[PDB]
Amino acid sequence: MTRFDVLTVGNAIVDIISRCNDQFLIDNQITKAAMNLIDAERAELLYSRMGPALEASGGSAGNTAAGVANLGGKAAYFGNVAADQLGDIFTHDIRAQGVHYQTKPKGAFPPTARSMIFVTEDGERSMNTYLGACVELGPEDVEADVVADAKVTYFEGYLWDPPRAKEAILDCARIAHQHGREMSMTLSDSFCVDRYRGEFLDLMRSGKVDIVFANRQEALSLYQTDDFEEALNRIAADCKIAAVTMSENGAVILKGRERYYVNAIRIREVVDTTGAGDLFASGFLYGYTQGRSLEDCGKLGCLAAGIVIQQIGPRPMTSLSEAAKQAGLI
Amino acid sequence: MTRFDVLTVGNAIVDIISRCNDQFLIDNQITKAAMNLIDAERAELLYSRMGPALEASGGSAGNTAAGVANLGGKAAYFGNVAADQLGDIFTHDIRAQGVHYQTKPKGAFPPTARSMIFVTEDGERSMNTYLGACVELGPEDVEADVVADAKVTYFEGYLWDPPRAKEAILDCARIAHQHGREMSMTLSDSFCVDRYRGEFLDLMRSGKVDIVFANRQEALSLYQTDDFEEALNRIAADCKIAAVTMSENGAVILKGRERYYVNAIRIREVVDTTGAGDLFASGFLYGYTQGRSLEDCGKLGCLAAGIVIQQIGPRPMTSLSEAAKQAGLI
Ligand SMILES: Nc1nc2c(ncn2[C@@H]2O[C@H](CO)[C@@H](O)[C@H]2O)c(=O)[nH]1
Ligand SMILES: Nc1nc2c(ncn2[C@@H]2O[C@H](CO)[C@@H](O)[C@H]2O)c(=O)[nH]1
Ligand SMILES: Nc1ncnc2c1ncn2[C@@H]1O[C@H](CO)[C@@H](O)[C@H]1O
Ligand SMILES: Nc1ncnc2c1ncn2[C@@H]1O[C@H](CO)[C@@H](O)[C@H]1O
Ligand SMILES: [K+]
Ligand SMILES: [K+]
Repeated sequence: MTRFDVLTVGNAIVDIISRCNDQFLIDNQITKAAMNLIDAERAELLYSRMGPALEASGGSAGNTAAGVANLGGKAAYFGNVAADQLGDIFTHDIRAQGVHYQTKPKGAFPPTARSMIFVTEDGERSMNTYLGACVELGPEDVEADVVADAKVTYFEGYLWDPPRAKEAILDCARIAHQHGREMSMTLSDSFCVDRYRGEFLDLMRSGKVDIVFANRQEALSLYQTDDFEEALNRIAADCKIAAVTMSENGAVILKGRERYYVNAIRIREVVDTTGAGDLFASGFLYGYTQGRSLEDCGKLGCLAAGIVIQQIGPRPMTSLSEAAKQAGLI
Repeated sequence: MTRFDVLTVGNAIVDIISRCNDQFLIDNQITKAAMNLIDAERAELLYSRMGPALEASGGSAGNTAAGVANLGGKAAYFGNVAADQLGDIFTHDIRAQGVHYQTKPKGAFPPTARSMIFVTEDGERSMNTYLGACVELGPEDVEADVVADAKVTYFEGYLWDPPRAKEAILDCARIAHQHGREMSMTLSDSFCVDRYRGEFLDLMRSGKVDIVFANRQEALSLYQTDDFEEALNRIAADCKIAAVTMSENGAVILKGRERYYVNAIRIREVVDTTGAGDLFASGFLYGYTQGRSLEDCGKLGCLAAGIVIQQIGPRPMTSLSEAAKQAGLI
């Protein structure tokens, strides 16, 4: 038996969420639909301009782990919070979902990471992230037994921003592959890809990463192209399996020359897109670690993603396993 | 001119919200639909049993103040938080809505009040409140100039639980009436009324309170009767104006022998009832301080209340002023 289906590793963040008008993003020089890194001064400034908000546990990989647990898989998470109230919220929410979470805070300062997420009328989300205690995630936080006992270890491209997190991930790759497990990553954000393009390609080409998640813009950014067909051909050559999402156009799963196209589900309304890619990964990796076909993995991904975008909060509040049963994906 | 239309005074609380099944309340001996006071140990215990949650600024009077500001009225708030992250959230949210909020934290312990609110499938809400820093609210927190400059000062029956808050309220009553202003209270909760029945009646009969808010169960509790008609007659005899809500059956406003019935909004599906009474008071008091008819104050209350129960979070995230305009209440 394997202790865990999916271990995820990422920046442990609490989301601070508010709806804004289109002009707010322009006035504050916030890049729409992107992850904008901010310092403590800028965090204070933006918060002062933000309307009344709601808080919810976030973090890309955090959300993915939670989604796997929701669907019925066995999940674990590495990510560093502070010993403060926001850290306690994060710890509570992930553990309450039944995700193994044991990363120890190193003190109260720097404080727990937070992201101010501004949701526009079109449902797009623009994130402004102070990493705080995330900068302290390092090799000391790798629970080697957990990596050793997880079918897939999945990590964020976002981890290349803090200083020592990459060293943890290299340790995870070694342990995972020594124990016959698979490694996976998400490209996270097109500007993140702009920052770490060479490093990400090296991860794939050296075989440190076996399965890659991207959206259209991230794939385009990875190869600095406007040609989506080129991006697909190249990503298929650079990694064993690629899952590429295309928003309302669903997704395509690539393996060698194999291509499997999957439709997006029908939705009532795009309330808030926060978590879409994270939950696509949840559904895909749940399917994958249950031995499902790549097409069915895609379908599970699109189902979870479609559900999360119809609510406020990056982690579905409803039962994904029940939704999967109803959709006949079981 | 007057600086403020409505000053509210209450327990400053951050809500921690989760959906639960019916059995959870029974298993945990939580009184359904009520405010259950808890100590620090019980707070830890219930949190350990709670699922993934969302946080949102709460506090009955805090919600009411926010609602008045949302509608376009000029509002202020007294309530005590701690110098901690939850306190910072509370401070941000109320000030961001444009409510005057200047109450200074006294330290980091006790920490900021929180309430674990469990919402059942029927949309009912069952609150479990650790008062924390609320126990420190006292006469030293009365901004005398603010009370002097507010058309109405409104406070929670809930304030009779912490030890010294009542002293602040009596100071408010004196200043308000010395400056020709009006005093208002909500009965808050039927068990709260059970606890402080004699004191509440004394506040009304002595003329310290001019305008009283109750729901059906609170009014019944106040006179320990099963006869709602008796309750209406008696409450009208005990205070100058009474606003009595009847859930789906709308509301009735009483002044001496005058009675004005108002219809509730027909609701598609009740999402979460948290804040219904608070926002009824927002609509009523906004109308009242704009010189509107008692019936129209009722209509405004029912409009705001109907909006808040169709969302997660006790403070409407949409424009109440715009809804009031569409409704011809303006
Ligand atoms: N139906 C629909 N699905 C979306 C939309 N945006 C994102 N998604 C889903 O979320 C995933 C990641 O963006 C996509 O593969 C889709 O499955 C949308 O606008 N409509
Ligand atoms: N339509 C409707 N309104 C409600 C309900 N519960 C509370 N409210 C509104 O909120 C106020 C306080 O409960 C009432 O006067 C109602 O207008 C409900 O179930 N249906
Ligand atoms: N730098 C970051 N690293 C990891 N996750 C992030 C970052 N910024 C925002 N997020 C998370 O992205 C999620 C949506 O994909 C949000 O829940 C938010 O917490
Ligand atoms: N003891 C209390 N005093 C004042 N407000 C409270 C108390 N317990 C819960 N609340 C608030 O009641 C609101 C709903 O009316 C919630 O937002 C919650 O924060
Ligand atoms: K969402
Ligand atoms: K609500």
